[PDB]
Amino acid sequence: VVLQRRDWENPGVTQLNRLAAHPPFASWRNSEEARTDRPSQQLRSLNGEWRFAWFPAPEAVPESWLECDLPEADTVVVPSNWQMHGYDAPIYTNVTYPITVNPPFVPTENPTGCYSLTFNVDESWLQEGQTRIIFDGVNSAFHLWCNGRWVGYGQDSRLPSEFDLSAFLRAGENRLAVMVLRWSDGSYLEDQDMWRMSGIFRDVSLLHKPTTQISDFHVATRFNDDFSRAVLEAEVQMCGELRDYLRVTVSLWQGETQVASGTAPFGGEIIDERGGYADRVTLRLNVENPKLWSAEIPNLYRAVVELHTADGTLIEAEACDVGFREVRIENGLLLLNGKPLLIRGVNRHEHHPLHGQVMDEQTMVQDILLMKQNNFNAVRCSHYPNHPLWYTLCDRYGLYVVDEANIETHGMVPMNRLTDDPRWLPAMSERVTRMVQRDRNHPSVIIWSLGNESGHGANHDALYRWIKSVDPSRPVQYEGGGADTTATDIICPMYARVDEDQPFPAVPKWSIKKWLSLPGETRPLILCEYAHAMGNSLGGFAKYWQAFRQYPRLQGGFVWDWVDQSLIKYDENGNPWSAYGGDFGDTPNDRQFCMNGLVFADRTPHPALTEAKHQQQFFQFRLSGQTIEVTSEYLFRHSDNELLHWMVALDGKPLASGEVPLDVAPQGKQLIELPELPQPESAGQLWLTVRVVQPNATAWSEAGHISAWQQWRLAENLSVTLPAASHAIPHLTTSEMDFCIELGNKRWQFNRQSGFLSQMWIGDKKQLLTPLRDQFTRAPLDNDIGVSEATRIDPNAWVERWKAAGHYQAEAALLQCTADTLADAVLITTAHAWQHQGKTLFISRKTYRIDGSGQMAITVDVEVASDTPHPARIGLNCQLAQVAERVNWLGLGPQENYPDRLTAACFDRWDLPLSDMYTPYVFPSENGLRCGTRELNYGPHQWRGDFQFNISRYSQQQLMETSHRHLLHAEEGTWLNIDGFHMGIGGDDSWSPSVSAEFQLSAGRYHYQLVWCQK
Amino acid sequence: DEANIETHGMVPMNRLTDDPRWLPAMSERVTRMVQRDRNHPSVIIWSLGNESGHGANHDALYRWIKSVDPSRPVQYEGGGADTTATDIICPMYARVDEDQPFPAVPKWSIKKWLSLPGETRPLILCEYAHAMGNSLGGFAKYWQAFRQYPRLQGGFVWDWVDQSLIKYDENGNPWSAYGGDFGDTPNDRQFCMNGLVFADRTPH
Amino acid sequence: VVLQRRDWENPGVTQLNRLAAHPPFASWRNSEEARTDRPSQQLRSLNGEWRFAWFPAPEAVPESWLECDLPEADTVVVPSNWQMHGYDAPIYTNVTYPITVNPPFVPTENPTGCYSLTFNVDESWLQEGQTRIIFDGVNSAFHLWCNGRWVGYGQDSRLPSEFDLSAFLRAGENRLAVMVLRWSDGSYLEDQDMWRM
Ligand SMILES: [Cl-]
Ligand SMILES: [K+]
Ligand SMILES: [K+]
Ligand SMILES: [K+]
Ligand SMILES: [K+]
Ligand SMILES: [K+]
Ligand SMILES: [K+]
Ligand SMILES: [Mg+2]
Ligand SMILES: [Mg+2]
Ligand SMILES: [Mg+2]
Ligand SMILES: [Mg+2]
Ligand SMILES: [Mg+2]
Ligand SMILES: [Mg+2]
Repeated sequence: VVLQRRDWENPGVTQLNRLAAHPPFASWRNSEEARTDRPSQQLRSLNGEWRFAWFPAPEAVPESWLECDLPEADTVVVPSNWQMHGYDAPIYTNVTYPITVNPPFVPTENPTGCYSLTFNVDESWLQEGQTRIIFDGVNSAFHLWCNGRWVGYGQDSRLPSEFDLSAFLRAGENRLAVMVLRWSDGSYLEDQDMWRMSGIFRDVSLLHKPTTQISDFHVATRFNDDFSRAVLEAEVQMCGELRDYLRVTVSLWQGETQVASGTAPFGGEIIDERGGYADRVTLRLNVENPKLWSAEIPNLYRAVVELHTADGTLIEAEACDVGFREVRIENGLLLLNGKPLLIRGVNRHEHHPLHGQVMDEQTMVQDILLMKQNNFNAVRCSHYPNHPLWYTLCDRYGLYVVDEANIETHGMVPMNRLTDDPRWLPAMSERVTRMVQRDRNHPSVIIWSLGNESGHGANHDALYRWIKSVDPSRPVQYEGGGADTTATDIICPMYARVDEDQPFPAVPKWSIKKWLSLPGETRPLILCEYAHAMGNSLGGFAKYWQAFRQYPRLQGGFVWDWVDQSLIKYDENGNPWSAYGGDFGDTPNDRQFCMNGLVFADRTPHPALTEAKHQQQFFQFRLSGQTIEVTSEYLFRHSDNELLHWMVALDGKPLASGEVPLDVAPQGKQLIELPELPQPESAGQLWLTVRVVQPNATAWSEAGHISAWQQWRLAENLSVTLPAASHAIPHLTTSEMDFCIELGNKRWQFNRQSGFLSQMWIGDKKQLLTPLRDQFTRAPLDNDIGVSEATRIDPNAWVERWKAAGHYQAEAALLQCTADTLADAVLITTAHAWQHQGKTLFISRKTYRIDGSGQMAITVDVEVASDTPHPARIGLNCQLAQVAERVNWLGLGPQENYPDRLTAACFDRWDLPLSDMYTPYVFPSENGLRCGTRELNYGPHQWRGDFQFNISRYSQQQLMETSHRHLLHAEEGTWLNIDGFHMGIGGDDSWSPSVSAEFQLSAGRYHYQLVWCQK
Repeated sequence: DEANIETHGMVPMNRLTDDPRWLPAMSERVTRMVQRDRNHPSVIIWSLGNESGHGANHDALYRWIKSVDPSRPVQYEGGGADTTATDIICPMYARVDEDQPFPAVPKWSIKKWLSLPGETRPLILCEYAHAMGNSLGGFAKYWQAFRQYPRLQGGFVWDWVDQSLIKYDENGNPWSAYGGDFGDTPNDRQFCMNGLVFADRTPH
Repeated sequence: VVLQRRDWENPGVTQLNRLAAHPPFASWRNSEEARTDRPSQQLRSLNGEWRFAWFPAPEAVPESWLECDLPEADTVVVPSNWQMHGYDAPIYTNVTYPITVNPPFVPTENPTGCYSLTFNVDESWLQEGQTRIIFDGVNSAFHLWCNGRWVGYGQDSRLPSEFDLSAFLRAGENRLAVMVLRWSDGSYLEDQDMWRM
């Protein structure tokens, strides 16, 4: 195929023959079909089966393919990414570009995808008007031929490219040929942290427009002071045959009712010495008491834009959903319809584990329902314009959207090398301008972003001002170059912590509370990414929410991120498993850093999602005596689909419950006085739990959906009653190697060489597979590892600290092991030191008291050397011989919870299948802990105390050593870890230590006590 | 120093300079000028071009210069001489006392312009005192105003030298030619001669 | 390729292979010569007598001209405007464009000036280093070849266009061929009230 210009190594050429960008069109020829948003016969889909062949470089593509199908081509579904069909490998790299950095050049081995399609065009399309093709997404650059003749070229993988095929087509059969380059100079602007894939991965369509046509239209809504009056202003532009008989009518609908309409001839106001736009008209519609759009109530109208002759011939109609809202920053606050937003946001990449970067309605709807069900109200398009249906769905279901240009140059050194270079201004400008031209009529878009992780360059300042000039209705933000540059209206840092400064040179991440008040600073602050949800994470999430609610100008943030970018691979038996970076032979790669989601790739929640739901609740509660005070954090809606359920229980035993309807105005308060409550005689803690339930189904939730909950301790009655004095006394038998204790059907054996309980018998069945021993380590979480790797150690990461200090290799030295026979008990006393290369890391001193009731009371007192890194946990471990079906505990749950991630968990009696006590993180680590537990039951065993625990078929060793969840194998029996104390998990980011001081185990001396009995 | 961007014959004048598809070509006319000339001390003000209306590409490039070179004001007269793309009110042929209240792009009396509600910028006419043929009537009225009003900081006469070209008659004797004299059509006749000096630098 | 791409009807292509703009350089290799602003031997003028032929459109330019002087060409002084040499007429229009307003297209009859020059360079420039050619003003757009091989393209009639000739240069005689178009999409941005040359 002929291509001497190498237009994919020239950032001056970002397209050839491509049509202007514009808002979504369908060229309806009937205005009622436009009003109803039904299908248009003038907008056809070319999605389906295409022909595809892969080549290693464009020089390998035979010229014959322009004219004739290649016999060796395959039939494949489009849209698709060709990596997902196995033609070459997807690459997971974060910052480092997947190609040598040598702009504007790309590798001579440049995988080329040759797609083609033979398709029908009806004669009627070619007798009049214009037939164009639209490719919504081609990654990363392509040439297009039609019936063998060259049509044009496009770059920018994330916006539509449209070409006029009117002169190329013939009636009946026609053949497209599209040569898609994996790498192009556009790849320098597409360095987002995601799989690197390629292909025609969004829809392909054919659109017929009349020769005289609507070529653009912009809808604005402006308001009076109290939002009770609006003016809708619609600017409409035409192309084609301009004549005095032409008119535009813009009509505005609420369902089937026309609320406003206006008609005018073309010819705009004079704007300069040469006149005005004879090819434009602005219609202004007064609207009284408009239903306003928000994420809380996504009220929409329909605007139909009719291009017609004055005497009544509709030429064509276009249309959009309109949401009446004003976005403005005033006095340092981002306001929506005059009220300060609190962004419960998440970053969402477009990712599917089977289809790659191809999006479908079902997946998009599943994501929106789950986001709203988990109290999200906002989404950031990290880091590129999305599939066009996403914005429709956010308009209609109600999410606030940050729409972001496809510009990311993270791997440059320094990061602004291209964005400060005027020679890259043309390519950057295309990415910003064509986004705003496409998406500017969607009410869900409330903020424009200039891209991501591209430093701060003068090209950003130029484009910031372009957007401010062309669209004054939306703020512009951009985080690069320190998050508070002259190119952003919103201070929008990524992974700035709540209280802790990180004073990096040039681009510090201040504490968010401190950033707001730096000398001269007045802007609102909304984190563009925070709470990095990689593996077992969201430690500290509640600290952000408390700050957002206290400080007006901290208006929230977008969690990083929604869904793990794991991909499905198949093992030898054909069984699927979740793969991450490096699993396709891609190298260099960034391993499991692609998985940072609140949800798994198949949209199953990680435990962190419930922590996000709870902290993002829209009702806040306080309890004073009898009175629950409920505060609404809705800005616009009354609580018109909300009941409060309350229950009081004594150590999990239900005592009383009731419901009360919630009737609270936006930002309002309601006092609910509880009935006179049970004052039970029995020992234990009374706990009050309240839940807000939506009785009625909505567009986004089922009837009975729980949107908020909270718990309080009520009265506590400490037990003072003495145990019934049993008359059995346990007996001790001694040998040099063991202390053996027997009581009735029960036996305990303590090894005198090791100083541990090595076996227990019930009836006469052995209960232990491995002895009960102290444990001070955990299988490291992604946040404990950060960026450290065997070939590039980061000595600052927690895991490396622990390793270097010898925590994982420390051996118990026995100091003391004694046995005493008491009045009614046998007492075993032990002391051990853990040492590593001459340094004593930990000392554990214990007593075990076995009484005539058969209970074993274990007291543990641990010293931890102040100069050793603080340990992951302070607990006991053993491998139980029993595998039992259920696990029943009185403590926080039901889901996994850790000390800095336990706000969403509630104290009650929980009972789950053993498998639900393991969280299948794709990269295995410590998991499944539940905290605050006072009683745990498993098979015949009960342990009581005040501890954290996990319980599963996998040892901490196996979790630590195994790279992927599908490679885990159930061990014999059940591994129980019972911790007096467990370190926080962290997650403010996943590349530097992030566990806050108050969740580190720094106390030096620790005490805990357990009773183990047979229930 | 003024970028090589003039789109005067478009209707309206900003048709290209408001069009994002023309931002790349316009951008190189501004950015490559600043990269060439930014070290000359004589350059004290950058201009974005001439008679190209006021479009969003102007505001983008105004901001680009303000970012890369804060040492020099940026001016541009298009779109009414006091737009968001200019640090200096810089009209052409605004009169001293007489308003010319054209729709959208009025040329106020320069004395009155300075004090319009909210206005604070200095005013320097980018063109005034059109010296076509027997002209410069009224020149003293400008200078008296410039001396009296601190913020009237002067202007640039239009213009230095007549754009006449030499032709030769039957005898080979030279004569000064203007528009239309080369068979060029349409042409604007003697409007190319607006100088304070004739083409050979003799003074008018 | 050059005729086929019609780069002078595309405001997306304002240059090909053009070097970055920068402040005036002379590559002085002695600091006292630079202090005193005296001539640099690494900066040579190519002003003076060139070969020139005029064509009514770029379609009319024969391919032989890339390789060989056209016998019908004249010897003319450069810099110059070819209207001042009498090859076609200068046009005086104020506001109305001198071409039909149909952006980004220009007339098919587009006067084309074919300039060429034979030159040689110092031996040491064939040995090492970067030799560029600088056109301080070409109105309105042009393609450049050296020794028959295409180098690049430029627009903007009023700033320098620079191209790297290092890989094009040969021992002995070398030849520049510069095809200058009167009209280009750059003309849409050059509607100043002045003679159009
Ligand atoms: Cl229809
Ligand atoms: K706040
Ligand atoms: K990542
Ligand atoms: K809790
Ligand atoms: K692991
Ligand atoms: K003055
Ligand atoms: K004139
Ligand atoms: Mg390119
Ligand atoms: Mg009607
Ligand atoms: Mg990045
Ligand atoms: Mg709580
Ligand atoms: Mg061009
Ligand atoms: Mg003019």
